[PDB]
Amino acid sequence: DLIIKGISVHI
Amino acid sequence: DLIIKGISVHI
Amino acid sequence: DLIIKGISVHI
Amino acid sequence: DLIIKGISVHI
Amino acid sequence: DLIIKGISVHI
Amino acid sequence: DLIIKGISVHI
Amino acid sequence: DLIIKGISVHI
Amino acid sequence: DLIIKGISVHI
Amino acid sequence: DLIIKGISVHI
Amino acid sequence: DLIIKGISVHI
Repeated sequence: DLIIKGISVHI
Repeated sequence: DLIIKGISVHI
Repeated sequence: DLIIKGISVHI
Repeated sequence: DLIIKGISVHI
Repeated sequence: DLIIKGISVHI
Repeated sequence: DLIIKGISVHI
Repeated sequence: DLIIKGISVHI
Repeated sequence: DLIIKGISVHI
Repeated sequence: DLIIKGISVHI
Repeated sequence: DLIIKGISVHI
């Protein structure tokens, strides 16, 4: 099972 | 099972 | 099962 | 099982 | 089982 | 489940 | 589960 | 589970 | 579980 | 479990 989770945040 | 989750946020 | 979820937000 | 989790945040 | 977790934060 | 919440306020 | 919450305030 | 919370405030 | 919390405040 | 908490304050 491939599970990927990615996030990028600029303030 | 492929599960991908991705998010990009600029403020 | 392929499950993809993607979001991009600019404010 | 591949599980990846990645995050990048700039303030 | 591959489990990766990575984070980068700049303030 | 992707849940995003973002707000920007200038006074 | 991805949960993101972000806020920017200028007075 | 990815949970991110970020805030920037200028007065 | 990735949990990130970040804050920047200028007065 | 990755838990990060960061804060920067200028007065």
